[PDB]
Parts: sequence; structure tokens; C-alpha cells
Amino acid sequence: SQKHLQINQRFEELRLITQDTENELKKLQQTQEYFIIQYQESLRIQAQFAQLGQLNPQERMSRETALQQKQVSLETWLQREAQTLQQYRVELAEKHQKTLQLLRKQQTIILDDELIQWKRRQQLAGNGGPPEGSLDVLQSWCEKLAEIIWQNRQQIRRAEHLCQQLPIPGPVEEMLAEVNATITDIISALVTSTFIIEKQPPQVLKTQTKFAATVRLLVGGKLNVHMNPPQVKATIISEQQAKSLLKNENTRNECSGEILNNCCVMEYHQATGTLSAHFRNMSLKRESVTEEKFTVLFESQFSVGSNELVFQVKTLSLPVVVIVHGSQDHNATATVLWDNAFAEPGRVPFAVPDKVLWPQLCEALNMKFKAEVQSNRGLTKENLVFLAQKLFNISSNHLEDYNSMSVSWSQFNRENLPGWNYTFWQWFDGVMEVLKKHHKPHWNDGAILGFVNKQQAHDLLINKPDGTFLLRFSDSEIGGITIAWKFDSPDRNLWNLKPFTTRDFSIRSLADRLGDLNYLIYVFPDRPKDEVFAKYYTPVLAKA
Amino acid sequence: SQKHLQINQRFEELRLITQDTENELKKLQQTQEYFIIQYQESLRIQAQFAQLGQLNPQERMSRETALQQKQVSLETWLQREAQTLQQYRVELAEKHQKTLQLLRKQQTIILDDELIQWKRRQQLAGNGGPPEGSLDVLQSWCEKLAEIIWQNRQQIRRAEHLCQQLPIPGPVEEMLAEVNATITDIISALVTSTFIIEKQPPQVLKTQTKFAATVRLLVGGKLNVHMNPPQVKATIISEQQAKSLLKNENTRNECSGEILNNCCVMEYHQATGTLSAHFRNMSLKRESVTEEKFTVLFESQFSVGSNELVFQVKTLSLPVVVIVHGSQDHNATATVLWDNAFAEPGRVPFAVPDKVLWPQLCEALNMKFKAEVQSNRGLTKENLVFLAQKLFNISSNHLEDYNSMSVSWSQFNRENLPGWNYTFWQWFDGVMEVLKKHHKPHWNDGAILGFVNKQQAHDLLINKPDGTFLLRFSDSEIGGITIAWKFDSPDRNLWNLKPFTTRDFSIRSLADRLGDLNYLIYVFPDRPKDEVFAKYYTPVLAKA
Repeated sequence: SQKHLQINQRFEELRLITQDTENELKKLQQTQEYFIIQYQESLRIQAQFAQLGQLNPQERMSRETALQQKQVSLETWLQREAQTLQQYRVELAEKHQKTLQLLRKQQTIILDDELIQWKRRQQLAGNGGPPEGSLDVLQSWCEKLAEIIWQNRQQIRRAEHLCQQLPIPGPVEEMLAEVNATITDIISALVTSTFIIEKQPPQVLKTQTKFAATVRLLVGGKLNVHMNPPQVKATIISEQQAKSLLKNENTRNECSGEILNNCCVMEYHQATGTLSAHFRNMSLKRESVTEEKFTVLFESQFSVGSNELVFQVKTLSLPVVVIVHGSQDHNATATVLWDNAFAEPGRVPFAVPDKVLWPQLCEALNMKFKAEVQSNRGLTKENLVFLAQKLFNISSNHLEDYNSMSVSWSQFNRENLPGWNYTFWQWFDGVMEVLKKHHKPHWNDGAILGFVNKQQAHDLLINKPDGTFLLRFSDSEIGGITIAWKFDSPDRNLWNLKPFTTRDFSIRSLADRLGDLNYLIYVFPDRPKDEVFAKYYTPVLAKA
Repeated sequence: SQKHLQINQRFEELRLITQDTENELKKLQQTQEYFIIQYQESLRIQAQFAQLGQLNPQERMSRETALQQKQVSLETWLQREAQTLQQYRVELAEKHQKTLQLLRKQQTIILDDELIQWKRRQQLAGNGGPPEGSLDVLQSWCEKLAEIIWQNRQQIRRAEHLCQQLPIPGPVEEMLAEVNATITDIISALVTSTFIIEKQPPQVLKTQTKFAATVRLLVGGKLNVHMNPPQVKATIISEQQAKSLLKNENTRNECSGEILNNCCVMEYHQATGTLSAHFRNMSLKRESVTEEKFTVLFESQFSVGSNELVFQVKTLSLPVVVIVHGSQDHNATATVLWDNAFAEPGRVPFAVPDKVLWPQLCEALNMKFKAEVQSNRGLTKENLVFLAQKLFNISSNHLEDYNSMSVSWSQFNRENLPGWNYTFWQWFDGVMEVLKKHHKPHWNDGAILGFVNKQQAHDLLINKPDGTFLLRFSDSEIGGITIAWKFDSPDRNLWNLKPFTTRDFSIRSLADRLGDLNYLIYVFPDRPKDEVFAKYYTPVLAKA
């Protein structure tokens, strides 16, 4: 790693720049401490004038002398060191000005690039993108950040203590107040933005279903919150409300969503430093219902340090679709897909696009596809087209054509496809559903060609040996696969039988179904049937 | 170490007893969490009765059935587990009852024996007793204590959270409130009694003199105070007032002593865990003055943990004698001596004895003597007697006689000794003073016999060779040594010359003074002069 082993320096600079500011602070405080006993040694040999009243002749005239002379030297040191004391003080305040600037840099890079990114990594994991990865790498980052910021805090707080104990009419009250002004901005940043959802709630949940979330606070380790673990409170909130929550005009109470059976205590795992909070059993109650976005809000409150600073952290869950149904996991699961894929960075809670360029839908589709069917046999160059053709209802036969096209939400899952009484997503969903339902092996196995129309089925087979067939996703019927084969006295309606859905496949399996049919001789490319299915045929204590 | 490597177990028991109470706590909270979703599964299949209103014929009569049956079983589990939940709850409360009892034991041993003892070790160090030793061994103790008490704190605080979230009319509110009642008593103990003076202020100080103290808080390491270091405020207070401060009837403000130039911020040394506070430059202002005890009070305030508990620690300095003088370090230094030696454990601030049995004054005298003259040539059996005879003004010639005698303060430093116009302490003081002033080497060296009266001088020498002499502490004169020798035409007033004090020994040294006199031939026991002083004669670029 390069860009990471860059912040490991930006840190150890911060370490040493921080490690010398209290090296100044300390001696600059020896200064004060000494200067103060001089201020006083002065006052001492001064009220010594008011006490020369016990006065011999020559000698207590002539010690007015040694006294006045010891002042002339003192008041000189005292005046001379006053400006030493003011200067050093300024030096050190603009030294903080400096360490902070670099710290605001690190903070920014950590929080706005690193975390934002691990966050989207998660978001895309929603549509079965690659796993976020362990938070551990960022925590180290953040506690390292919290450690070095919180020092510099107690550092200028000692500086206060000094200046507020020996006033020095100067530019210092400002610099101090300005420097103390930015260090509080840098903490609220740190604290709030590090209160994050580790394990995200189920994106499509149904009323009364046990689900979980794990929220953690990365800084909780260092600046000391573990000391008495705060309660984090879950509360389900509408999209409309998440908008109101952000531009802080609430009535911090309402929650277009209503109660859910869990709201738990945080818990520190010593020797990981992870201040987790696992909600391992929550529950729900209370232009469509299927397009209704809700978000689970996680709020917690607590004080940092011995006490002074006290915060209320808030964090919104990725969006969620609540379904009181039989099941339309399917329609919701789209509005979720589209949200996870296309969310703009910092969109005001649930601002999704309305249209999207085909090749971006493509990588969403593909990602969810592979994740769902659990193969890395993705939607190949051709596959993407079969789709583009289906979705767009146009002939254009090679992909790069669509690069500039645009799909509305409504052309994805509002408008039903030309032939049919289902949407594009409906179709594509039913594909992933039957596939991951019965035919998972058969996919990376290669057995089900799938993304082909009656015509392509017709061409790819006509000149092939007798019994050559393929498996094709039936637009024919609501989520199935038709078997098209070819035997020689065929037709322009050449041999293909009517679709099998999940029903058929439960009552009896495809591999078996294929194995009973004699005309079906080998699976498209050339390879014989037994070969590609005999693994999956069902036996008994049976015969020849 | 045996009695110490006993608490290292009593600790690791506490560790494991504590380490399993949250093992119960945790599962006893899985229980609750589950039981709660059952309470709810019950309510679920209950409002299912109010919703059978969509009711076919036979089948929604005959599902009133499966419903009532699913309750009969639920309500049974629910009743049955409620008592499981109540019982475990009690088990764990009386399990804390248990860990705390053992912890109150450890605490007690640590604080009241160990610390009290290291404390007296220090107090006696006042009279030059052996050094306290490093606090480090006790801190480990105390943070180990603070660590294991503070867990058990967050532990029952989780128990609250549970019972205060699922009420259970029972014996538990008590046990919890009783158990929580003792754990707060055990902390105030811990916090307050571990705020201690590491380096004690100078026991006899004069107005406007730079002095220092170091106060530390042993728990500051673990339970988290370092997080923003508190200010500790020094304030000089009378004996009279220390009495009022204890039986809390102050007007927390007054201080029969008045200001002193210092009041500083605490400071954590990471990787020692020591939360020190060094006052490395304070300063004083404002039936005798020489018997006036004052104490330096150190007070500090702060909150432990995230915040909840907040304390004000107080700690009193060993007593102090303020002198606005030329110098009577001497009289003060006695009233300090007698205070450090004889202080009863837990005396209401400055309750000193009035009389004391000789042999205990003896070990005080001896201790200070060796410390002061910096030799481990102590007051020998005989020496102690020479004194006892001097102090008591009686003939009794061997020590064990005095074992039962008693010396009043007034017979120590009020009544002047029979012959003289000085007290007993005055004498003994001036002995240590000239000794550590000029003759430190000569003491362990053996050169000055010292604790002998004119008569003993007379006997020990009469039959010795011509020029045999000794050095004898002159009651003769205010803080000196007379040289008694013997030459053969002598007298019953046999050869001894008048005392030399500090004056004489400055203007010219004893060794030199002895080396000029020819009649002085060898130093008592037998050994020749040059032998025992030629080390210490003064040269020049001189001759034969």
C-alpha cells in the first residue's frame, strides 16, 4: 500500500510536532513559574523600603542604596523577560495553529476519503459488491487521530491555565480562542463521523422479523467512552423525516415508522479497542408501498473525557424497504438495488437518479447477478446485450451502441415490457430467483445458456447434430427456462417445449427432467448430456 | 516477599470472580433479550384472535384451536422462564455481594495496612528514618484495585439497565441498591485515600523560602482522570483548623496561615501511569511561636469515568513549623521531631503525647543523630546512658534502669537542665549541629568519644600514657567539644582546656587545632595522633 503508508507518516509528523509543542509548553511554564517568584522577589525588596524605619545613621541611608540598585536590575530583568514570556507564548500558539492545520488535513483525508470510501464499499456490498473489509485499519487511523488531537487539547488547555493565571494584554487571547475554536470543530467532526454502522440492517425487511445491526464508534477506544458505555437507541424513520433530521428542524421524537423491539447498551472489547453495539434481535411494527424508503436511525449520547465535552451522535442506516405482504421481496429489492447502485455522494437522504446510462445499470445488474447465483460467471458481453435488447426493445446487436442510452426507473420497473404483463426487473429478478433457487451449480457448470431469444435459439441449433439443445430464459413465462432442441424433421417452429418454473423444478428437478428425455442428446456447444448432468441425476437402490 | 505475594492472589481471585460475573451477566442478558421477543411472540399470536374475523367455515373455527394451543404452551414457557430470569438475577446480585466483600477486604488490607505503613515509613523518614521506598509497588496495587472495582461497577450498572427495562417485583431492587450502595463507599475510600503526598513539604520552613511538594493520586492511572488533569491547590492551615476540617465543620475558605505562591496542574507520565503534581516552587507569607504547628493542605476536585461520579480529594501534610526569625531552626526542629516520632495512628490532626518512655525517645534521638551526622555510628548503649543521666539528672549507671521512666515534652525542651541555661534538646541539638557541621568524618572515623562527663574523662585517662586525651561534648559551653588530656604532673582538675564551638572551628579546624598541640599525643583508646588526624591536617607548598 502506498497512499495508506503515506498517512502513517502524516501521523508520525503529527506525533512529533505534537511531541514538541508540550516541550515548549513545559519550559514556557518553568519560565512563568520563575518569572512569578521574581515579580515577587521584587515586591519583597520593595516593602523593604517601608521597613528601613529601623535606621542607624550612615548604614541605613546607604542600604536604601543597595535596595534601589537591586530593583533597577530586577525591574530590568522583569520588563525584559515579560516580552520573552509574551513572545514564547505567541510562538507556541501559532505552533498549534500549525499542528492543527496538518491534523485537519489528516482528519479530512481519513474521514472524507478513507471512511466515505469504506462506506460506499459497504453500500455496494448491498447489491452484492465486494465486502467492505475490516474496520480495523480505519480504527487504528481514528484512535491515532483522537489520541493526537486530544493531547493538543489538554495542551492549549494548560496554555489557558497559564495565561489566565498571568494576564498579558496581547494578541494571545485571540490566537488561543481561535485555536481553541478550531479544535472543538475538529472533535465534533471526529466523534460524530466515526459513529458508524458496521453491520447494516436488512435492506428489505417485513413487519415483525428478527433482524440485527452492529454499530460502532471508532474513537470510543482512545478518548474515553468505554468508561461507562452509552446506550445506542434504534428508531425507524421515514425518507421524508431523514430529510428533516439533517437540516436540523425536527420535533426530535416523531418517526414515521413507529416502534421496534430493541435499543441496547454499547460494549467494549478490550484488546481490540472496538466499542461495538450489536442489536442482534430487533423487530418491526407499523407512488407505491413497494417504493417506500425508510431508514433506521441510530442515536446515542455521551460525554468525552473527565466530562467537559458532551455529544449526541447520530447515524442513518442505508435505506430500507418495509413490506407487509405475502411477498414482494422482488419489487422492493429493486428500489433498493437502484438506491445502492446510483446514490450520489452526499445526496440529501434519499436522492436517487431518475435516469441512468445503460452501462452503469449493467454493472449493477452483473454484480447482483453473480452475488445472487453465487458464481463468478457474470453477464458476459453478449448477455448484457440480450438484456439491452429486451429492456430497450430495439434490435441494435452489439453493446457499445447503448453506452449513451438512458434507462428511467420507470423503464426499469414501472413500464411493463412490450410483449408482456411484467416489467424488465420482474423478468431479470425471476431469472436470478430460479437460478439461485435450483440451478446454482448448473450456471458456472455452464449448462444453462440462458440469455438468448427464440430466434437465436433457432440459429445456434439448426445446423447442429440431432438432439442438440439449449436452455433459454423463457420470456414465454413468468420466471422459467424453456428447453429448445433440434431434431431433423423440425420446423421454423423448431423443437422447443413450454417453460418450467420453480413449481415444476420442486415437484421434479431439471437435471432429472432433462435425463428422462431421449431426444435431448447434447447440451449446446457440442458436449453430450450425461456429461453435463449425470452428477445431478437422482438415484435409488435402482437398476440398469 | 510472603504477605505481599498473598495479595497478588487475592487479586487474581477478584480477577476471575469478577471475570465470571459478567459471564453470567451476558447470558442472563441473552435470556432477557430472548424472553422479551417471546412476551411479544405471545402478544403476536393473541391479537391473532381479534383478526380471525376473516373466517371461513370449519377452518377458522379450527384455527382458534391451533392458536389457543400455541398460547397454552407459550404462557407456560413464559411463566416458567420468568422465575428462571428472577432466580439468575438474584444469583448474580448475591454474586456481586460476594466479589465486593472480598474486594472490600483487599481494599482494606491495601489502604489501611500497606499505605498507612508506607505513610509512617515516610513520617519517620522525617526524623531521618529509612526512606519510604517507591510508591510504585502500591500503585500497581491500587490501579489493579481501581480496575477490578470499576468493572464490577459497570457490571451492576448493566444489571440496572436490565431490571429497569424489565421490572420483576422482587428482592432484587434491594440487593441491587444495597450492592450499588457499597460499591460507592468502596470508591470514595479508594479515590480519597489514594490522593497522597509523595514528597512532603519541609517540616520547618521560614517565611518566603522556596520549597516543594509532590502529590500524586495512585488511581489516576486506571479510572480516568489524566483525561483532563485537575488542578491541585496548596493552602497552609493551622493545627486548630485541621481539627475543624476533619469533623467537617469548616467555612471552607479560611486558613490561619494565609497565601503561598503556588497552586498547580496535575500531570500524567504515560508508561509509569503516575499522575503526579509537583509543586517545585511554593512560598510562605503570614505557649510559643516555636511550638506552633501548621499543615499544608492539598485539595483537588474532579470527576471519574465518562462523568457520573465527581469527587473532592483532600490531603494534609505532615505538620510544619513556620519561623519568622533570625534562626531557631533548633527549637522548631524539636517540636517536629517529637511530632514525627510519637504521633499516634489516626490522632485528630496534631495529637502528640505529652510524656514518653525513655527508650522510645532513645530510638528517635538515635535515628535523627545518625541521619544528621551521616554515619551509622549510632548512640551506643553507653551513649544513651550518658544522655539519660544528663536528661534525667540522676546517677543510675546502666540503661535498662530507664526503661520505665518517662520524659515530658517539658523535660525534653521546656525545663533547662539543672546546671545550665539551656534545655536537654538544646544540648543534643548543638552536638549534632557542630558534628555534622565540621566533624562528620571524625565521627565514624572514631576520633571524637563525645558522650562522657568530666569525671568519666578523668577516670578513663588517669592511668594512661602521657598525652593520652579525648574529645568530650562540653556541657561546659553552648555547642562545643573540650579536649581533655593527661600529662603526669596533672591534678584532680587534670589537663582539659576550655571548649571550642563552631566559631573556633571555622576560624581554624579541630584536626589542625589538635595537630599544633604537642602534649596531645594519642587519641583515647591508645592510637597515636597523626594516625587519626593526618588525613585532615591542612598543608601548603610548605616545609619540614
